[PDB]
Amino acid sequence: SGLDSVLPPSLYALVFTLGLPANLLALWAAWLQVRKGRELGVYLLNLSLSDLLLICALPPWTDYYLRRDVWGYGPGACRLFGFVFYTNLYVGAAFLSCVSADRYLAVAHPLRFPGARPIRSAAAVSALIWMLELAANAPPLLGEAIHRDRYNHTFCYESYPLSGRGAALANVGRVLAGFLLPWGVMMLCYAGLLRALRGSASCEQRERRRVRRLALGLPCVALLCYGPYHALLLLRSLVFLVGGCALEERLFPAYHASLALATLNCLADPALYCLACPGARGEVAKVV
Repeated sequence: SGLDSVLPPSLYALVFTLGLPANLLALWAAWLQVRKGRELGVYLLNLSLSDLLLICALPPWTDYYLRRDVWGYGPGACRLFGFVFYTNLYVGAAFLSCVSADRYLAVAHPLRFPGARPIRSAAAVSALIWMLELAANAPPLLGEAIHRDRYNHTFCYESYPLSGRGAALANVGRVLAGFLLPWGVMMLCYAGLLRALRGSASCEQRERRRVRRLALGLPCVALLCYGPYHALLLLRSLVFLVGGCALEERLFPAYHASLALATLNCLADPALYCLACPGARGEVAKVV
């Protein structure tokens, strides 16, 4: 423990230096197309909102890491900032899944979707998702924020080892129902999208490769970002449910490296979902 002094702050600083303008421009692009009756715009709006809140959560965590694990700001700040961070993390994946499902429906069933006040249903689903995520991430706020230990740490929302299966089954549920359910929906919906346009006489060979690249890539980018953290969480938890602090002492730097890589997906989502799209980039040019 204690070789987290370089990497997490580096990634957090890069995020706060580029994503915040990127997230702001993506948010403006998303709003500019909700005005034009679109219902992917609300999903993108909520996604960019979640990314912005995560970015605002970042700097206290940067100080928490650089100051060698202590939470100087006090117990309440631990609850607020940890709650914001760990809830926006899953809200992003849920809204990525919603975007994937919406695109899949609009492509596979063109003459029947959406057709009936598209914006309201999408806003209702967005509100329902936010309610579910907050209701799932409230119990960790129900417990003690800070755990002081001997070795100059004073943890916030972390325990090494964990505390008696109460956090452990919560962690396994959080893994299997905040990742690998929405990522599974992502992969299946994008595969269905790339399968439903096989048989279309309009699409050429060239236009089909673009969709193939996008459909295979966005699940892959999301997995490469949110995978190390959740694999490590599932590993620690499934071990806790089966050897001192040997395991944790081994995989601790890997754990926080994984968390930094996971929060790195606040530059990828704005890029891929705003600048890659020709229409959104066009409004972005009008945005500037």
